[PDB]
Amino acid sequence: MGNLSYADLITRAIESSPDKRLTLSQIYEWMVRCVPYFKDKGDSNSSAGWKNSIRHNLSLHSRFMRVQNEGTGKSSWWIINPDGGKSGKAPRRRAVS
DNA sequence: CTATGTAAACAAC
DNA sequence: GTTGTTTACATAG
Repeated sequence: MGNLSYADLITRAIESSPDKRLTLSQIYEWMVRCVPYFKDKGDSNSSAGWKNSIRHNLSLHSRFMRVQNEGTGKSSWWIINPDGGKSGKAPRRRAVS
């Protein structure tokens, strides 16, 4: 990573799409195909944990929310939320076990 | 303390 | 296995 974060990158892939929504697979594709850094799924396929990491960021903060299709199958798109308003602390971890 | 990055133990598939 | 969460620890600043 030259300058940016996983958090940001994801929010970025999801930013420039024909229509706003992406999917892990699709997100994963962005990563592997853009910015020399990731190489995993490209022509060949899969290196370790970044796979697991991206899932973390997405599910964790406040810019990403998930949307499925009510129907029989798997349309889970990752979109962005709350832009007009800003404020809202995110329980920044450690109370405890 | 805070944000980032990881590694991994898991509820549903 | 895949997707989604959520503990937990590691730093760097």
